[PDB]
Amino acid sequence: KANPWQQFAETHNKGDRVEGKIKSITDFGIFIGLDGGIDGLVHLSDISWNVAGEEAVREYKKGDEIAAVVLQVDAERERISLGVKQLAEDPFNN
Repeated sequence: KANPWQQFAETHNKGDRVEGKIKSITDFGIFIGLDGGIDGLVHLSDISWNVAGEEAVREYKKGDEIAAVVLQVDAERERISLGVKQLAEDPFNN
């Protein structure tokens, strides 16, 4: 909302576990971060297969969406990488 640079220092973490925020939207830059923890971004979601996640995410809760760990994240490169995929598989997929 204001002073986005204050969060740029919060993404300096590495090796912790965060959760996807619902404050963001699909097909418009998916962002995944914590209230004061790290923050992520994904502009590649601007393509989508057929439907927009704007609705699928509208069903989630406050701060609910996904769950993973943040190991590498750049505010200038906008490159976010999680280890949730290396941690273990799952019975479902987002």
